[PDB]
Amino acid sequence: RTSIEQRSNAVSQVLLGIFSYVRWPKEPAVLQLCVVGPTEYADGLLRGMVQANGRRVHAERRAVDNPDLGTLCNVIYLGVVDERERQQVFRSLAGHPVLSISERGTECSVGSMFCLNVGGPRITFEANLDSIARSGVRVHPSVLKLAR
Amino acid sequence: RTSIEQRSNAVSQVLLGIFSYVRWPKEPAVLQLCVVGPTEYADGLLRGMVQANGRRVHAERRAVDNPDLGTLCNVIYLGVVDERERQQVFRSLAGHPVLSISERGTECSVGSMFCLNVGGPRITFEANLDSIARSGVRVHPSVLKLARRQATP
Ligand SMILES: N[C@@H](Cc1c[nH]c2ccccc12)C(=O)O
Repeated sequence: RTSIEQRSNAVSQVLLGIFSYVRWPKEPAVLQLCVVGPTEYADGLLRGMVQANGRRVHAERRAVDNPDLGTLCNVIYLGVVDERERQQVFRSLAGHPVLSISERGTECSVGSMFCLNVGGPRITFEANLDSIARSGVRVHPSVLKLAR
Repeated sequence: RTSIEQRSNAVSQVLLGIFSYVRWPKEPAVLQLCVVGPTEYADGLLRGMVQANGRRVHAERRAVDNPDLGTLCNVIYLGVVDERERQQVFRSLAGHPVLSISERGTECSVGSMFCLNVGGPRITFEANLDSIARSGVRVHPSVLKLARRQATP
């Protein structure tokens, strides 16, 4: 088990944690997670997960230019995208109750609700309060006590 | 348009195709493939592959700044990296017998031997003579029969 695989497992754990503080308007039987864009640490998510409450997280890659990301995804995990592509992605998410998390987040002021920082001894993450308010989903404010 | 799963599966087969025009100075029992940097299309690769002679290809992700890539890897499948990370990777491979293939078709100017173009109806690729010559492996020129017939409607 090398440190990319170990960081990937940790990435899984962190997302599961974050999920426990989010609520969807109409809660689905299976939580759809979409991995979108190039990613380095998503191989654990893609093996599928299960929440403490029993609900299954089904994970799948989807293309950046997939117009239906808003209706196909409950959670999106966003990898490397350029400017045109990210506002392409979020145009598809606008109007829908979707939790968004990006694998890299140097500053996290535009785009995803949450931005991981996977480098370093432990995984940390930042929260985008605007994104969270315009999100469609409900975020228990306790989750901010879990961020940097 | 082609799906992410479809494209992933095809990348597997194009890599198997390329591997068959490549000879290593000391062929290993198990071909070691390393996926480095963020990738969209490597999930097929990472299941492990098998060559037509029955040699297994073992795949795993490694960190961009791992100093021993040239030692740990027979093959590098390279994802999205910045200017400095790319310099790090290809300096790590200098002097070792390593095949390098990029997921995207921009890295053929900067050190990758083959560069995939995953857009379109089929997967095409391009190659760089300079990078190939300094690679330490031997590549048969027929490998372009595979890019040409792929670039064909
Ligand atoms: N090592 C190769 C070098 C080479 C010549 N022409 C090529 C065309 C494509 C790829 C490699 C080559 C050889 O057998 O000579």
